[PDB]
Amino acid sequence: SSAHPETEPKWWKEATFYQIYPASFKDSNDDGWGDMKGIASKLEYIKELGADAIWISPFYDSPQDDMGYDIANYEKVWPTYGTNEDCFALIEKTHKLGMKFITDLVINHCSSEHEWFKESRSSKTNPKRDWFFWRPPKGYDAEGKPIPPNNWKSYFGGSAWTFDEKTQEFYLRLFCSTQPDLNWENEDCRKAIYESAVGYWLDHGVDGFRIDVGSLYSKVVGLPDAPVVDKNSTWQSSDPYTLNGPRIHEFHQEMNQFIRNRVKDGREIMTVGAMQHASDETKRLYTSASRHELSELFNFSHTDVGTSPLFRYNLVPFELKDWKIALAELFRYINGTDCWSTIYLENHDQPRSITRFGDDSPKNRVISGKLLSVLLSALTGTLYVYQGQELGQINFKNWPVEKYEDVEIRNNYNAIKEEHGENSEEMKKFLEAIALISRDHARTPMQWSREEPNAGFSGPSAKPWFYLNDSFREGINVEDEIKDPNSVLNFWKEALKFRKAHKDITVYGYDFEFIDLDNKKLFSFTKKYNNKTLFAALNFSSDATDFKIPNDDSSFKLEFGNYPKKEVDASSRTLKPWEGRIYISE
Ligand SMILES: OC[C@H]1O[C@H](OC[C@H]2O[C@H](O)[C@H](O)[C@@H](O)[C@@H]2O)[C@H](O)[C@@H](O)[C@@H]1O
Ligand SMILES: [Ca+2]
Repeated sequence: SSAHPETEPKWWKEATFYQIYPASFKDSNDDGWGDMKGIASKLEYIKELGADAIWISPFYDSPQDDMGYDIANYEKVWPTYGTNEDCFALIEKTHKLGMKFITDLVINHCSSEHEWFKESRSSKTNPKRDWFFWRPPKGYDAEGKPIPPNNWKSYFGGSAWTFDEKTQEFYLRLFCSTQPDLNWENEDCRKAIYESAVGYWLDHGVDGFRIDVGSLYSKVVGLPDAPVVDKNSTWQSSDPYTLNGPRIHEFHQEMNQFIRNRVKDGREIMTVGAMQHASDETKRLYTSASRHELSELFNFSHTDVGTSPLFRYNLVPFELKDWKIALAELFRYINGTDCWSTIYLENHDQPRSITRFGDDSPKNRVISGKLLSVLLSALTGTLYVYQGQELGQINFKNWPVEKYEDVEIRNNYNAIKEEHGENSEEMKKFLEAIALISRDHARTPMQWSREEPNAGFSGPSAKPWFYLNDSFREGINVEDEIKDPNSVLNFWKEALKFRKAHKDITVYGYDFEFIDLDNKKLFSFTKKYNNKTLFAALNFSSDATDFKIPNDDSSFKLEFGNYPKKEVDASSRTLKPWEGRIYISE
């Protein structure tokens, strides 16, 4: 491990994070929206699961056009969630339970309701005009409508620009129309961003930040038209000119130094960047400890599988090997470096992992949920568990499109309708994809009980902000799973116990090697830590599947798996349907 600087222990390397989506976690006052007192009331549940830290998605004052990722005030909690004091009490309670607290840092853009933007948009001459990207129309079209400055597509569909009638110019918004991008080329803007979004929260005791689209802050000068890579779309990906831009490392170094200089008590702050995609070299420039940029990053290749590189909401075939390789992209690059990785399958933007990568049928949802837990338990990096994942939550089924809340659904739907028609092949493909891929599969209220109609998320008379998944009725809920020794929840508790007990090779293991990479069913690998070898054999299939241990001997002991403990033959070399096993040799 001397040749593996990545094995140097840090609290944030070996912490298991639990991600909370505040709108959907726990409602304490029957208004149908989750809130801070609701979260506080369930911290003991999170601690008992085996979490070491929490990350709460944005709870700052926000119109909710993008459910909190459109921030009107970095220094004020959204009143529906609580007061600033409620948040501080929540951070303290988290801390007194022995857990760390990270907050979501959303500074690529703010709400158009933010005072900075209200000032910026007021005139062409005010001191905050250049805190955003304002450009005149390219010209006007034959119908008299202004033409946007370039052809860039919003992440949620349609143009990435919004016309302002008052000043007769467009402003850039890569996200929804009320999320204007902040201009990081303006130094006064950067400094104000740091004071408000970063310094305020450091002053109030956060242990770190999850950094939202951290790879988008640097725009290529001129904001040029993007190449036409999609010939069936008016608007084109801005990625070449917005993703990992020329100043992105300069910006992250400056922000890292701001944090180091603002912390008052010498505590160690973790930053995890939601960086989307980056070559391994770029990842190393971000996460190498000696670069003083990020602690670690999320890379989305593993959650991209089965979706068109041209459009998230067009499904394409994938095979197990594609997902194996994509998962390995999170962590192989850190081998023999001072970098660090993340490990996760779910978050507030993703559908449920059982539905995507296991088998969500009544027959197999439990065992395949446990398989995914076995897999995640064994991988190197900071592990993240998303609310409901520990219950084996699955996608909702058979929802009409109008039932979806997500702005990403609404905007993409309207873009397709405008470009192709509601009754088009393009629309049919979109509707097929949302049933599998929508962010809303992550966003239905947390299922605490089998109580009708709100599953313990709120009182029985409350109207939840968003519809409940019917799965609560089928026993996917905290109350039912605690009592069931065979539940996915109880399994996750054991998986986190196993991971911690063997953390040297589970969290800090290196020299990862695939075994039988091409196998369409078997996901198998080895890792090392000094004299120890970990071997995983994981059967992502309803078929039984053979495996081999490289250099097989009697030294490989079965240490963890998802089939009943007393019924597994460790010496056998065939996995039952959806069976996973971790062996360790020392
Ligand atoms: O703050 C806007 C937006 O940023 C983050 O996600 C960016 C993008 O990431 C992936 O590509 C997903 O598939 C997209 O749906 C996301 O828009 C936040 O995580 C996201 O919640 C937010 O809306
Ligand atoms: Ca509430």
